[PDB]
Amino acid sequence: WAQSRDEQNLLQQKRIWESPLLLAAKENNVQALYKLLKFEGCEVHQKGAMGETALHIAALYDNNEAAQVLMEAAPELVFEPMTSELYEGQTALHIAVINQNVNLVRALLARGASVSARATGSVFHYRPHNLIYYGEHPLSFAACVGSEEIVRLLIEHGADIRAQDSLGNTVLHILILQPNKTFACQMYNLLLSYDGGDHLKSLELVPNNQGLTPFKLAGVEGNIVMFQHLMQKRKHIQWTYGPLTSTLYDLTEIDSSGDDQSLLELIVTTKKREARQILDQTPVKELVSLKWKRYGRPYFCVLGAIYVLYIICFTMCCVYRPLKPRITNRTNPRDNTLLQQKLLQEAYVTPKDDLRLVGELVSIVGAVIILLVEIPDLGGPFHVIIVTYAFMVLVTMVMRLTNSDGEVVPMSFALVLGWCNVMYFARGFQMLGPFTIMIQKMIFGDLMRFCWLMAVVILGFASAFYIIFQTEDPDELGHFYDYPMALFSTFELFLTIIDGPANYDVDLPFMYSITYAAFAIIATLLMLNLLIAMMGDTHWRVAHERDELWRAQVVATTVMLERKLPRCLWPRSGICGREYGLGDRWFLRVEDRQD
Ligand SMILES: C[C@@H]1NC(=O)N[C@@H]1CCCCCC(=O)O
Ligand SMILES: [Ca+2]
Ligand SMILES: [Ca+2]
Ligand SMILES: [Ca+2]
Repeated sequence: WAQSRDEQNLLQQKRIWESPLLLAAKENNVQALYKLLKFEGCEVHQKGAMGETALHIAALYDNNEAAQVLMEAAPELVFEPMTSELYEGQTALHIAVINQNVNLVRALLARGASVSARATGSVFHYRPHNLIYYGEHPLSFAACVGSEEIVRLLIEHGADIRAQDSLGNTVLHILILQPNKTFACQMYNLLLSYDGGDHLKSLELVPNNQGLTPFKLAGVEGNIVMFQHLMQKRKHIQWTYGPLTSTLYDLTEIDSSGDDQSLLELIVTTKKREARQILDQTPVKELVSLKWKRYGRPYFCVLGAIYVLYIICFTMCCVYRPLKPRITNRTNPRDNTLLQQKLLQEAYVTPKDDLRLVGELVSIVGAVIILLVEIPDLGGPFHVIIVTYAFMVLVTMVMRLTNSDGEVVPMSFALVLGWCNVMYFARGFQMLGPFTIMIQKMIFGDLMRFCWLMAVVILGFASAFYIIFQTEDPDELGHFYDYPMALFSTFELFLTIIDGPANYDVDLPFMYSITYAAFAIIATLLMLNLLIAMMGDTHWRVAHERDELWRAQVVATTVMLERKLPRCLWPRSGICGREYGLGDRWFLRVEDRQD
């Protein structure tokens, strides 16, 4: 698809070269323009390859003299938008605004150009393949390019600031998505002065079609500069007392008020890395930290203590299980067999099995609640693990209820998952907090990078160890008799977790001494590289990534508790405005100091 527009741009330049009219507009050849329009009368409405006019060409190459001649010789061309699918809707005013050609904009002003004309072309979509997203309307273009002169010049002649684009985004939303934040704060504040000024229907409330006001979009986008500028509207100051300044914050669109209206939920859900810094801002970081110090951290330790007691109950119900009498003469055939197994299907004997019978009941009623609080639908893995645990005890109470021969196969998956899920609560206390973040980011990151190389390497040498020690009885030295144990043992030789095949009472094969020497050297090389490849994330920037991503996870956890927990526990943060001078809304007191 990228070649299509490249072909069409090269095709356009060919049609610019072929068409002498469009050529004179590109080169500003005013002397040639008259000869083609008067002395050898051609079509002045001559369309280009992009459905453009000679005026559309004279617009992007900033030569007003060629555009002036076309609008004087045919004032019908101004209203015409480009008809091609790439550039559909773009008038000659759009190009004049985005190129900051103020004189062409003011000349198209006198022609009565459409200020409400929508540029719906595929090159104006908010997509990665478009280098920028300036919007739909020419007023949106004037605000994004950073020309306050064109913004006011457009509003003077009927430009509607409320006009929402293809994605229902107002011009205020579009300024948040721009790069130059420090300058665009004046443009945002400038555009708001033209608003009606009524307390209702203010343009700061007109939301994106994805339910997002401009103040709320700044947080999700990670625009730290706009979010601070957008905070002064929502900031009340109680008093100034020496160096201290008790300031009262609004907390309306911030914090858990509605379902998905809360900014905090939008910050933790969005994948934007910059959005985590809105959490560290003065109005919010004081909120979430106080939501954590009280009603946040204690309940997380309660659920932690409950879960630890819930699992240590289920774990204690797994060490004590129905007895496993071999009771078969199958143990003598196939010396490899090493099992004493099975159930005898009875839990009704009522001695001390009733203690683990209610322990099994607690596990099932706990799992069905776990499966009925999570499946009704970052700390993702440590929440998928919980439902797979509940899934694994629904396969350790159903197939195990019907007397399965291998009923311990899914009980081990249930055990390690829910047990290693306890360090989910490691984000509770500060010491273990950032440590659990480091192990999680390193699994998807650096485990795959070394495991695929380890897999390719062990596959090489485990096969070369199979092929040599298949040519030998495994009664002695039999470290890898068949291919499953060939991959398993060599995988273990790779991690120094076996003594390595070593038998000296009897002689070894000729090639093992040579092959394992190369293996031990490559095994340590890849092991040292694995040690120093994950070392790369020890930079001073990562030190913040170690700490902040834990805080971001704690705040993400802090919202996870309050959203589902009842209202009687954990009251609404801040103090309500009713019974005070304010108006039934909840505000946060934060006093600081300036040195
Ligand atoms: C130069 C092209 N000729 C023309 O008349 N309009 C085009 C404008 C190009 C803008 C592409 C914006 C984008 O990348 O989406
Ligand atoms: Ca060792
Ligand atoms: Ca040993
Ligand atoms: Ca070591």
